[PDB]
Amino acid sequence: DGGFCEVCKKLVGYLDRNLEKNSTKQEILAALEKGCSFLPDPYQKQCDQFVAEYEPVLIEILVEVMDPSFVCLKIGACPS
Repeated sequence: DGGFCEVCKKLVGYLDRNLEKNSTKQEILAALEKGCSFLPDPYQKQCDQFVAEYEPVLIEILVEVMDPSFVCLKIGACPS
């Protein structure tokens, strides 16, 4: 449905600024589970839900690429 597209891009924007291309999966996981708390409050629970649903594929893609639009597209969050 694309219901998570906008929050996915916001969340990956956070990750981009708090991770390097170098980061381990453990570091990426730690950032993912911190990130929702830094988004504007209206997005918090939606972001938590997004992360829980997509966490495995997010970790696998984020070691390859960190572009918000591209990440969110490839994982299916932005049907586009």
